Amino acid sequence: KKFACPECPKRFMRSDHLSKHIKTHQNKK
Ligand SMILES: [Zn+2]
Repeated sequence: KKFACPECPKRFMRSDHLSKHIKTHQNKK
């Protein structure tokens, strides 16, 4: 699939890993 992180320009053909990647992207403030 055509995945794309809204926080970075990097992309991953998989979505499972995108969960851990996008997770760290956000923080609890
Ligand atoms: Zn990202």
